[PDB]
Amino acid sequence: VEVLEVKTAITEVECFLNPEMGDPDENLRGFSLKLSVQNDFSSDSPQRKMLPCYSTARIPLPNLNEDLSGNLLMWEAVTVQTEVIGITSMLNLHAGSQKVHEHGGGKPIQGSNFHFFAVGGEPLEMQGVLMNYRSKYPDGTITPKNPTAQSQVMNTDHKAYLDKNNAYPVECWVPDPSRNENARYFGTFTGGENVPPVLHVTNTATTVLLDEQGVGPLCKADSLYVSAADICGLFTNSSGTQQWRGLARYFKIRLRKRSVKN
Amino acid sequence: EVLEVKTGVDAITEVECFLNPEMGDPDENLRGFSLKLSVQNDFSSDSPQRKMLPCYSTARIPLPNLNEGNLLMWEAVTVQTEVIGITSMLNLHAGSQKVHEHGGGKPIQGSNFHFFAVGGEPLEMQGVLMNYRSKYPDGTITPKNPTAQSQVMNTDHKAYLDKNNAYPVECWVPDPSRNENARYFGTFTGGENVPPVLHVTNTATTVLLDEQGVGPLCKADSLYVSAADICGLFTNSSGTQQWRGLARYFKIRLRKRSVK
Amino acid sequence: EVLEVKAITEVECFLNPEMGDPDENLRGFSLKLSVQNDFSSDSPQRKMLPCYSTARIPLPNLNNLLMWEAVTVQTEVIGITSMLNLHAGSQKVHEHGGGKPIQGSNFHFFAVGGEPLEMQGVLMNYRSKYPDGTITPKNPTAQSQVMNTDHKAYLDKNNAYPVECWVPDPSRNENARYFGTFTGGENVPPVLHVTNTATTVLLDEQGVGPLCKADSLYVSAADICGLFTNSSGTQQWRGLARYFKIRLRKRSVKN
Amino acid sequence: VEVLEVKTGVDAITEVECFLNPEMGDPDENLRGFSLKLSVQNDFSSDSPQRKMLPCYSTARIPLPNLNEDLTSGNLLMWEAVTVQTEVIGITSMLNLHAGSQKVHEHGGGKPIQGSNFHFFAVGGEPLEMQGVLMNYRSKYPDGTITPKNPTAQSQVMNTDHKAYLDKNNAYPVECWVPDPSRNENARYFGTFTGGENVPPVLHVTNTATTVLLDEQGVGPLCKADSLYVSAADICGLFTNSSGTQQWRGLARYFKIRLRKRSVKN
Amino acid sequence: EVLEVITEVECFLNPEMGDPDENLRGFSLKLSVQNDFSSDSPQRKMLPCYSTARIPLPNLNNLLMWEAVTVQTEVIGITSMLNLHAGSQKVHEHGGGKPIQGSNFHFFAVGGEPLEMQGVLMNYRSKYPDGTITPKNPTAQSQVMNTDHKAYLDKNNAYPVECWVPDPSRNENARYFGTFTGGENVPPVLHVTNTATTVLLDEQGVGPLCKADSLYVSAADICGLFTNSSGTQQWRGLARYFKIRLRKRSVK
Ligand SMILES: [Cl-]
Ligand SMILES: [Cl-]
Ligand SMILES: [Cl-]
Ligand SMILES: [Cl-]
Ligand SMILES: [Cl-]
Repeated sequence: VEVLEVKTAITEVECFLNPEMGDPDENLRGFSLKLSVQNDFSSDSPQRKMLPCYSTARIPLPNLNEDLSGNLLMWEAVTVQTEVIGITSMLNLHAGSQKVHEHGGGKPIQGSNFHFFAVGGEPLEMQGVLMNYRSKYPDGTITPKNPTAQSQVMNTDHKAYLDKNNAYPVECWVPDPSRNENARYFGTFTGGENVPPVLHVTNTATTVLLDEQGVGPLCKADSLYVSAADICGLFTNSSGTQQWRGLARYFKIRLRKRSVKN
Repeated sequence: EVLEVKTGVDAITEVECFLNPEMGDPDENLRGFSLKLSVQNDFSSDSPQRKMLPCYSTARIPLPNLNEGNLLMWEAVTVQTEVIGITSMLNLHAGSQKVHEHGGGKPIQGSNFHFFAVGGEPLEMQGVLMNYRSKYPDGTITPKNPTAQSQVMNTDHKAYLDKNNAYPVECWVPDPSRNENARYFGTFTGGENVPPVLHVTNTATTVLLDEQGVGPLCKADSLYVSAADICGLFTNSSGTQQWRGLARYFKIRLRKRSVK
Repeated sequence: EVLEVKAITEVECFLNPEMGDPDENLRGFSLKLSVQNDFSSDSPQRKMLPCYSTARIPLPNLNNLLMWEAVTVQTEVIGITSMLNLHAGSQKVHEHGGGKPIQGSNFHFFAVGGEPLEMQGVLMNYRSKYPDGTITPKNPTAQSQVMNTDHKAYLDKNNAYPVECWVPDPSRNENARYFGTFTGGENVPPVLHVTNTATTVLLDEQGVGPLCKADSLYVSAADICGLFTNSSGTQQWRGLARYFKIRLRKRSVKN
Repeated sequence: VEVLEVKTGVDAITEVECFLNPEMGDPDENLRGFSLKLSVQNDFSSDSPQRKMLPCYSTARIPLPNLNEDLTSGNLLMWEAVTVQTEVIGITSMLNLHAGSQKVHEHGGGKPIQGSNFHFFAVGGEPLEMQGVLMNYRSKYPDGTITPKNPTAQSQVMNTDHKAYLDKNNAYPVECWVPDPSRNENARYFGTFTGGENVPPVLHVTNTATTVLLDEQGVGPLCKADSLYVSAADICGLFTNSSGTQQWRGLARYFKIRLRKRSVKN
Repeated sequence: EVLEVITEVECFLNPEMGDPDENLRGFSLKLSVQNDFSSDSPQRKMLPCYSTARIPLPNLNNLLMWEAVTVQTEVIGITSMLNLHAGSQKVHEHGGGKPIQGSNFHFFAVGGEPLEMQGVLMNYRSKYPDGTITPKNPTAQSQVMNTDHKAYLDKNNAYPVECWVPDPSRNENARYFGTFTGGENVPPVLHVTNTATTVLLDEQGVGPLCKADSLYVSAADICGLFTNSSGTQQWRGLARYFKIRLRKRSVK
C-alpha cells in the first residue's frame, strides 16, 4: 500500500465491547468460573468457563471507491478515546464476598489484572506463550498448536489472528510486536495476590494512532478491528473460592479518508 | 456551531461552591459517613439499606442571563478543585479500632473513589452492576429492570445525574459515549489496605478546553458540578466498617462565546 | 491595585514542628495516642494533638505605595535521616530484630503568604471536646463533619490550631500559595526528598506573587512524618522542622 | 533473527528483529523459562548454589551486511543503531493460576508469580561491559558459570578487578554482574531492579514506544566488525509450587533495532 | 568573582555501612534496640556513615577554576540482591531467602568544597561511640532544628547518616539530591542506565567551582535490611559511581 495525501471526509465510530471472562452461568455474566488448581503441570485441564479470553469486534465501513482508478480511498483511524466501563461497581462490598474480618465489610476485588486495547485496520496479530506447554485446553478455545517446552519462552510457530470473539484465552496469547504493522496496541499486566485495582475515567484523554510518518491504521477491506482484555482482578466468594471479574471497554475512533496508490 | 470568544466589559465571570458528600448519613450525628457495611452470603439476596449506599453529589449554579443571529453562551475555561478536610483523618483518638494493644486507632483506608465533572448540562451516566439481582432501596435511582447483561454493558441504563443524594456510586459511571458538553475525571482505587493519598494546593488549575479550544457551553445559563469523594472505610471499636466522604470545592472561570 | 515591578531581598527561616511536646525530652513528638470507644466521649489531651506551625517575618517598612512581593520559595523537611535510628526506644519488628521504623498516616504542608493563612474547619467527630490552649471550630454541628462555612479562621497563633481540625481554605488565600499532601493508613512508608536544586515560583497567572500587607511575610507548615511505635506498642506522632528561603522584590501598587 | 534492508543507498535503513530467550536455569526439559527451586544455606561460609538455580544474562551477536567495497579508503561506513523498540513477551502467561501453584488460601486460586524482579536490556556495537559485585565474596559458584575471579571482601562493594565482556549466553549470573557505567561508551543500557517477596510484576506492552539510542552529539552505537550486540535479563519474580518451593520465572525479550550507515575515519 | 567561559573525572565511592568484620564489608553490625531513649549507646560498626572523597583536579594557575557542569551517577551491584540462597531467613517453609528490604536512603552531592551538613537526632540523649562525629552538646531542640549543629562532611566513614542531613541554608557551591523511604517492608527500586545526566548549572548557568583545585563527591546508599537465618537485621549498602564533566571558568 503506497500512502498518498489525506482527503479534506471525517467520521466517528463507537463500540462498547463486552468482556469475555468465561460467564459460568446465566447470572454470572462478567465473571469466570471459580479458579481450581491442579497440583502438577503434568495434568492441567482447565475448564472453558474458567478462562478469560480476548474480546474483539469488526466495525464495518462503507467502501469509498466509485471505481476500482489509479488512486483508491481507505478509512484511516486517527485517534481513539477508550475507557473501562463500570469501575464503581467494585464499591459493592455487601453481596457474595468474603468478610475482610468478623463484623467487617466484603473483600474488594483485587489481585492480578490486565488492561489491554488495540485498534487496527485488520485483526490483531498474536504470539502464543504458555506458563505450562503441557496444559490441556478445552473445546471452544484456540490455543498454541503442537506446543513444546520452547512454547514456555518463545516459539515462532505460535502465530494467530484474533479472528474469533471469546475463543483466544488471555493466558495463552499476547499481541505480537514482530507484526501488527497496521494496528496500535497498549497493555499493562500487574501480578500479585493483593494488587489494588487502579482505574481512571476521563473524557479528556485521546490516544493518537498515527505512526512516525503521520499514518494511522488503514481499513484495507473497509473494516476496523477493536480488541480488548480488561481482567480487573479476583472476586473472593463467602466460601473462599475466587473468580475473575472483567468490565466492558468503550471505544470512540475518529476516522478520515486517505488516498492510496492502486 | 461555535464562533468567536466575545471580549469586552463583563465577558468573564468566576463561580465557586462547596459540594457536600452524600455517604448515606445513618443518623443525625454521622453526617459524612455511611451506615456500617453488612454482607449477605449470596447475590440472590442482596438488599442494601439506603443509608449504607454512597451517592453522587450534584448542583446547578446559575450564571448571569445572556440573550437568545449568533447565540451567546458562558464557556467554562478552567476549574480549581480539591477535597476539603483531608486532615480530619488524623483523628485516631475517637471511635476507631485499636491497631493493637496500647496502640492508637485505625486510620481510614481501603477502597476509594475521587470524581468530579463540570458541564453545561447534567452529567450523563451509564449503569453497571456488580450483581444485577441487587434489590436497591426506596429513595435510590438505580438501573431500571436490569438483566445479566447489566453486569457488563446494557445500553438501556442511561440517566442524567438530575438529583443529589439519589444515584448510588456503585450503580453508575460517567457515560463516555455522551457528555459532549461536560468534562469529567475520576480515579477508583480498590483494596482492603489502600492508603488515601490526597493533594491540596491553590496553584493547580484544570483546563476544560477541548482540542479546538472550546470548553463546556452552559445551556440556559446553568453550570453543573458533580462529585463523589469516598475516602475509604472507618473501622469502629468492634471492627464494623463505614464509608467516610468529604466535601469538594470548585472554582470555575467562564467566558462569553458566540455560537450558531 | 497592582502596577509595575520597581529592590530584591532573600529571607530564610527554619520553622519548628508543633507535634505536642509531651515533656521537655520529647520535643518533636506527641503524647502517646489513646482511643475512646465512642464519638460521644472524645476529650483529647493537648499534648496528643499536632498543631500547624507559623511565623510572621517583619520586612522593612517602605512607606502609589511599594510592597514586598514574594517571587520564589525553596523549602525542605529537615532531618529525614533521623528515622534511620532503629536502636532507640522502638518496638522490635520480631525477636532478634531491630526497631520498628516510623510509618503510618502523614501530612506534609507549607504555605507562603503576605497575610496569615486562611483556614477552613472540618472535624472527624463534631462532638469532640478539644482541650484548653487549642483553637478549634466554634459551635460545631454534624455539618462540621462535611462543610460548615462558619468555621473560618486565620492561622494567627503558633501551636494552637490542631492539624486534625483545620485545612487551608481554597475559597480564600488570594494572597498566599499553599501545597499539601495527606497519606493515610497503618503501614504507609514515609517518602521524603531533599535537594537544593528545586524552586517553587509563587507568581499567579498575571505574574503577581503574594504581597506583604503591613510589611509582614507569613510562613506556615505541618510535617507529621508518621507514628513512632515505642517498646510497649504505644504510638506517638513524630514531626520535623521545615526550612524556607523566599526571594522578594519591590512592587508598586495604587494608593 | 530477521535482518531486513528497508531502504538501500546513502539513506539506507536496516531493521533488525530478534526474540532473545531468557536463561533462568532450565532445571528439566519441561521447565524451560524457570530456575531450579531456591535452596538457602544457613551461612555465607557454606554458600554453593547449583548451576540450574542461577539466572544468567541473555546475549546475542547479530552479523550485519558488509558496507565497505574498498577496505583501503580514507573513510569507511559503519552501521549505527538509532532506535530500539523492545518488550517482554508472554506477560499474560502469568494469568495461569490453575497449574502447579500453591493455593493463596483453602479453596482459593493459585498464587501469582511475584517477588524480586529485574528487567534489563542493552543495544551496543561491541559486547556489554560488566562490573562484578557479590552479595557474599565467599560464594562458591558452579561449573558452567563465569563469576568474579579471586574475589575479596572488597568484591561485596567495588573491586575494579571484576571487569568482563558479556561474551557468553547463559553463563554470567545476574546476581554477580551489572553493566559497568565507567565503560560502555558504544552501548546504551537500561535496567530496573525491584526487591521484596510481595513485589507485584508490572509489565507494559505497546508497539508505539521507541527508545532513541543517539548520544548528546547525535551518534548511536557503532557496530564494530559489522556486529550488533543485544543483551537482556527479565526475571519476572518467583513461581510458588504447591509444596511451597519457589523458582525464578523469566520471559523472552523482543528487539526491533533501526540502523543507518555512518561514515567514520579509517 | 565569576566571569565567563573540558575534562572528565570518575570515581567509585565505597559505602560505609559499619563493616563489622573483615568478611562483611558493605554490611553493618546486627541491629540491637535498647528499650528507652534515656539509655541509647549504639556500637560504631552498627552505624552507617556518609561517604565522601576529595578528587584532585589539574592546577590551572584573572584566575581560572574548574566548574562542574554535569554528573552521571549510578548505584553499583543492584543485582547482588538476587542472591536469596546465602544466609537469609526463608520466607516460608521450603521457600527462598528473604530479600533485602525496609528503610532506605539514596543520596549524592557534587561540590567545589565539602558538603555542609545540619544535625538532627531521633533521640538527643543517644550516646554515640568513638570514631563518629555527631552533634555536640545536643538538647531536646536537637530533635527539631538546633542551629548549633553545623559541620563539613570532611571525613569519610565518620558522620553517621542518622545524625546529619545536607544543610539547605548553605551549600551555595554544591548540588545535592536524596530520597528517604521508611518502613519494614519497603521494596528497593533501583534504576541503571548510561543515558541519564544531571545538569549542575544554577539558573544563572554557573556550576560548582572547585576551590583549591579540588572536587568533592558525597553519597549514602543504604539499600535496606538483610535478615539472616536467625531473624537478626543488618544494613546493606552499595558503591556509587560518579562521572563529572568540568570546564574552565575565568574568575577574579
Ligand atoms: Cl499455534
Ligand atoms: Cl436505567
Ligand atoms: Cl469556628
Ligand atoms: Cl574478575
Ligand atoms: Cl555540633
